[PDB]
Amino acid sequence: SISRFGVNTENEDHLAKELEDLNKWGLNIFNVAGYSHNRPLTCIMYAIFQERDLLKTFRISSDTFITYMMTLEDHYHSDVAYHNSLHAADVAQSTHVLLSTPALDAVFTDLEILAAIFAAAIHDVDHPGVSNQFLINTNSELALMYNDESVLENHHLAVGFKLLQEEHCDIFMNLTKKQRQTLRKMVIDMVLATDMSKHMSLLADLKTMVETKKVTSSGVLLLDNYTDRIQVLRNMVHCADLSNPTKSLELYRQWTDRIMEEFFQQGDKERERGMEISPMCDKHTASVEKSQVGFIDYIVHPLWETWADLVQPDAQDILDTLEDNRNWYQAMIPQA
Ligand SMILES: CCn1ncc2c(NC3CCOCC3)c(-c3nc(CC(=O)N4CCCC4)c(Cc4ccccc4)o3)cnc21
Ligand SMILES: [As]
Ligand SMILES: [As]
Ligand SMILES: [As]
Ligand SMILES: [Mg+2]
Ligand SMILES: [Zn+2]
Repeated sequence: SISRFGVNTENEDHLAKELEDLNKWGLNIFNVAGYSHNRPLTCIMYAIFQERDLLKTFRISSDTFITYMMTLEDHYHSDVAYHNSLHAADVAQSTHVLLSTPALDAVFTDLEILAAIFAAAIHDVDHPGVSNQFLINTNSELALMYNDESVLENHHLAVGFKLLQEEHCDIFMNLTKKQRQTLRKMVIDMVLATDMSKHMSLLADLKTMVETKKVTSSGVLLLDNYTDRIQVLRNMVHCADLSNPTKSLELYRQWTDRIMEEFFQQGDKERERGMEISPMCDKHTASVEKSQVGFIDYIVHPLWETWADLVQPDAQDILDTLEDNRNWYQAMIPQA
């Protein structure tokens, strides 16, 4: 059991202290990064897998796990403001919390739980800090590889799975062939669903499933076939990716600042290229505060409201936090 990645003895204690909140929505991943010598994804993933006895269940060597995770973390760009390993850490930890919501208790197999957390870990790996549309419009190598379709998301999967090809890093070595086959299918499905161009349709289908839901007597959702299970899993990882506004205001505000740095930097590159400036990426005109109000009203609230419906009453405190945070950014807009 590794307990630090740095030279600071005070950090072993501070890290173990922060990790007492592993199973909680209120964990502070920024502090985890500070106390792990900037290894939030390696350390959180290590903590999650031990908490769930996944290294034991799936006969994954601690040594191989750490080596794979360090290397995956190293393929996130630390010079990208938002889509770096802290984001991946956050989404994996958020997914670990959502998997334990009481409504889904006993629903998922171990393989499925494993797929979901691994999918969260890999889901933005090697992100270059610009959008699919910027890659397509600049005729980039990635858009030429992937034929303009879910360019980044296909890339994130490719990198994640390609890193398992070296024996020293193959954390899934002791799964069976069929297990590996099913996990791959599941992870591909979940990561491709994080493409925002698919959100409107994913929400429609999720609403449509909330409508016909069958909460069994003991309070647990009945999700009887693979199709229903993978559909909840894809929406869970999506919610987790879109969870920043549902966290304490102190955390949300730092997340907002990072995504706007990244977005504004894309705006600048576009200007440098004489391209049309994407309006939300334009630092000279766009309002951070309106963008968040807009993003919640149009995208985050409708999704979480629908998730809450599904897991009722598990998600009520998230919903209220969101509404508070929304109200907080509105009140920062100087006009009406
Ligand atoms: C800080 C809160 N937060 N977290 C994510 C996010 C966000 N976009 C993410 C982009 C990657 O995939 C998941 C969503 C945006 C955001 N994205 C867009 C456009 C979009 O969806 N893109 C761009 C590139 C990737 C997909 C906006 C602009 C916007 C649209 C509609 C209503 C209000 C604002 O804001 C704002 N706050 C975020
Ligand atoms: As750790
Ligand atoms: As390796
Ligand atoms: As933009
Ligand atoms: Mg992504
Ligand atoms: Zn993401």
